[PDB]
Amino acid sequence: YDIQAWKKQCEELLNLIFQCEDSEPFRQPVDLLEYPDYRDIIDTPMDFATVRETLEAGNYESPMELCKDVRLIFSNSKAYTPSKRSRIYSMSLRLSAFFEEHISSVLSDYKSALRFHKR
Ligand SMILES: O=C(NC1CC1)c1ccc2c(c1)OCO2
Repeated sequence: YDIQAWKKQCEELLNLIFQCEDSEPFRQPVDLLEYPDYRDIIDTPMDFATVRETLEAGNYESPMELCKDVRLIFSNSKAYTPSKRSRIYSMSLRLSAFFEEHISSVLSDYKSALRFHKR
């Protein structure tokens, strides 16, 4: 029932994501010189360095907020892809599956701890 445990759990998950070769296109903000029309399609850019920095600054209150930003990385890749078979989008799908598999217990434990706190 530790209400704070999610933070280190998220730091360790981000470390795993950075070791995954599938995270390469998402480790830093999308380069507008490489993808000139990016901001014509994507309203809110997001990347894993920004997520890690927000967490380390103490600017996430819960793992649900971190999860929303990580999911935005994947939805941006889906919205920008010219094809469902594209390399970067295909990497986003595998990384998404890996993230979802690992974040599930973080979310469940945090929500359970918070319900216990408010019992
Ligand atoms: O989201 C994309 N790029 C940013 C992560 C760096 C992205 C997705 C699919 C593509 C693509 C780019 O180029 C050809 O197919």
